Amino acid sequence: MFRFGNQKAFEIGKVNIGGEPGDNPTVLIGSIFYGKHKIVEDEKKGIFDKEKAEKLIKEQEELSDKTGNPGLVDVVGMSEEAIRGYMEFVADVTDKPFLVDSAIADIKIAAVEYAKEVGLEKRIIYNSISPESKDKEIEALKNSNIEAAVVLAYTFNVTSSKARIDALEKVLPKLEEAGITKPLIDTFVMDVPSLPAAAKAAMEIKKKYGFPCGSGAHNAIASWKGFKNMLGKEAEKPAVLMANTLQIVLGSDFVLYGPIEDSKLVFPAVFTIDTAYRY
Amino acid sequence: RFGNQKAFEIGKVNIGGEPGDNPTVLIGSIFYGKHKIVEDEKKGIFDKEKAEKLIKEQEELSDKTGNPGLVDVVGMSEEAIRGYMEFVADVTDKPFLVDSAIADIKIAAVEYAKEVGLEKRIIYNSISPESKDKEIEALKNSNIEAAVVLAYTFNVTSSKARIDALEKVLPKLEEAGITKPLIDTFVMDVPSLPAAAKAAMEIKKKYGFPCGSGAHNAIASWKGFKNMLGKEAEKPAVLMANTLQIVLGSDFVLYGPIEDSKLVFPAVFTIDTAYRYFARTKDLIEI
Repeated sequence: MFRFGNQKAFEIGKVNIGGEPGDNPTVLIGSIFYGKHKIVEDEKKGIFDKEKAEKLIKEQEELSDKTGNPGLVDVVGMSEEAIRGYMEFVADVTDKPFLVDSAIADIKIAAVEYAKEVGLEKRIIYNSISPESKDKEIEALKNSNIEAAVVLAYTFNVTSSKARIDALEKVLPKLEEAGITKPLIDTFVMDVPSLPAAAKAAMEIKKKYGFPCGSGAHNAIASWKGFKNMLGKEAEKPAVLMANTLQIVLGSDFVLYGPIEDSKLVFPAVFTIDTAYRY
Repeated sequence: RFGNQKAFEIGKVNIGGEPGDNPTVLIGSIFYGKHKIVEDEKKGIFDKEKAEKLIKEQEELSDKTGNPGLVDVVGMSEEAIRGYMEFVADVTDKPFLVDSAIADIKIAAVEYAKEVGLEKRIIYNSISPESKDKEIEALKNSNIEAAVVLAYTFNVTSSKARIDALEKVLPKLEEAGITKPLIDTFVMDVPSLPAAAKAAMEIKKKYGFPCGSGAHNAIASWKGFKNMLGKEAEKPAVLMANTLQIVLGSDFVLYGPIEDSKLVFPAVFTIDTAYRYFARTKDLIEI
């Protein structure tokens, strides 16, 4: 049977992530307040439709309760002041752990500091730490009780799975320094050709370390030059769903699946794969 | 890639080959049971405009993605399937499948093909360990070369049982003169999805044959699924059941109703495109 052996299931805010195909439910992570999210009126100030945001979060949680696939929120911030208000809102709407997500180190550090101030540290998953992470990111985490982080196995060599393992091994001493004991490895999907390499890296990292592994490909379809021009906008939905679930067919542990609106697509799909492997 | 896979050419459409080399062939059913464009299934009366549109919409997707899009012509009577074949053959030059649960209806499709010269464009769907001798005789007395082989078995979680079913069919193929078999490794329910995929892997290794399946029935029959999640939720579930075997290296999908071409084609195009970058790599074989 499709089992790796000796896999780690980390418990983060009472949610289990990691394990074996079929046996341990895939964790699905939907992003909210992402770039150009239409529920956001002003991304700098972080002004948004709270009714619509709450509904999006609760709709993912309803699907999660039905399938048994844990559903978490990935909170994106484009400014320090925005992400503070987003964190306060999400923490008011749900008890689940959630990710704080920014490409900008200063915004993630501001999220860490806000978690310390209002009392969210052990509910926060830092998204992400990479080989390129700044020392001040590692210091901010070290001076916190945040235990969990996404490790981005970033590499220019997008078709190499070994380059992603190398990237992970560059981050591993940063995790020790920061006190991160529950890493979730984002095996890094940049484009369509990265899809098989990221999946292979997940299998090799699960074999070597047993960490929970996953990725997200909304990205890879959004970056696919000529795709939408040819096939149309609606065609991105099945393409994104496929790119998001290929790694689950190939044994990974979680999906950063992109816009939280897509929960109604990704939960039934992944529920099907998990069920197939379980039985 | 190893170099042992058979890529069959049927009606100038290529099906199969080394994993990642060539586009997945996508096969959508038309005039299936309770298809709403059919007014009378016994007489084969149907909305010709809507049927033509369904076929042409799949072919536009095929022309854009490079995935060959074929029609699976379902018949519920002998007279209906003759008229369906004549319509489909008039609307496209592509090969197409003739499909019925009833042996006599598939035999009538064979006889019609012989009558109007369609034998090189027809794929008989399907031959199984349970096929009647009259089916094998009809094929033997024809120039039809291609058939879907259904690796049918009561043991739905067993991949060895599907290989056994294929090997029961091999001498029927020789007697019928089927030189281009396409192996439907038989998805029954959701738990059979990995067994069918593993069977396809073993068959590709042992024989060179193109392999595939479809899963449309696996979701329809999931007790409690539609009750828990919506009716809409069947579509992403069906997409997965249709694509898991492509992720695991198969060659074609019998994806169900031709209406779903706009769901299956973008998804499979994405897998094929990703795997093309890894064609003939040790990496893809490991993955």
